[PDB]
Amino acid sequence: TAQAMAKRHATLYGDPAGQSQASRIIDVKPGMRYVNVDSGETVAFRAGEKIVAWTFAQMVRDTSVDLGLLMPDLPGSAGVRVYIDRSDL
Amino acid sequence: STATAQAMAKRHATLYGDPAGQSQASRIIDVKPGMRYVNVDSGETVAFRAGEKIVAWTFAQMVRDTSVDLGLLMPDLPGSAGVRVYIDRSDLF
Ligand SMILES: [Cl-]
Ligand SMILES: [Cl-]
Ligand SMILES: [Cl-]
Ligand SMILES: [Cl-]
Ligand SMILES: [Cl-]
Ligand SMILES: [Cl-]
Ligand SMILES: [Cl-]
Ligand SMILES: [Cl-]
Ligand SMILES: [Cl-]
Ligand SMILES: [Cl-]
Ligand SMILES: [Cu+2]
Ligand SMILES: [Cu+2]
Ligand SMILES: [Cu+2]
Ligand SMILES: [Mg+2]
Repeated sequence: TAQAMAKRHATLYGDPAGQSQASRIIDVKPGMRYVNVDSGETVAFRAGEKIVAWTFAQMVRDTSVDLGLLMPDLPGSAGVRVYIDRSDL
Repeated sequence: STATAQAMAKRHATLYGDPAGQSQASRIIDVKPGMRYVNVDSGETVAFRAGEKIVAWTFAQMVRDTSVDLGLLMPDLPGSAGVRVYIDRSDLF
């Protein structure tokens, strides 16, 4: 599937995480434009009662990705940009 | 004493950037009860919203990652105190 391809591309940016492990919850709202996350940060993203969390990978350069690539089932995710900061490692 | 503390808070905030207009901000962050931190870049201009009150800031260029309490930057934005802004290091160094 195209979903399998997308899942593979999303892996470049980290891995799904349990919600319990996030250090903050970001509410995904209409028109928010973007968020900023660090390499290694675990962030939960919430739309109503749905919550999906993610641990970002160690990026070799500052990069960005569409939240809808990482969490297509989260309402409102598509079009929100995630800027991920380069790893200090 | 409240007046003097207000004056030192403004000095402290000036170490972290400058007041900005909302028309130059690249995003508006809603400040909701319970919020603990947000991440901004050195140099980013961000507007912060509580209800329909919006206050914007341009973050300084920091030599290393640092944080500041948003309530010291914008004491008149209700709910700002206790939200910590994490400011990533500048690429200008
Ligand atoms: Cl948006
Ligand atoms: Cl953020
Ligand atoms: Cl859920
Ligand atoms: Cl990378
Ligand atoms: Cl970079
Ligand atoms: Cl998802
Ligand atoms: Cl926005
Ligand atoms: Cl640093
Ligand atoms: Cl502080
Ligand atoms: Cl203020
Ligand atoms: Cu590809
Ligand atoms: Cu950085
Ligand atoms: Cu100070
Ligand atoms: Mg950084």
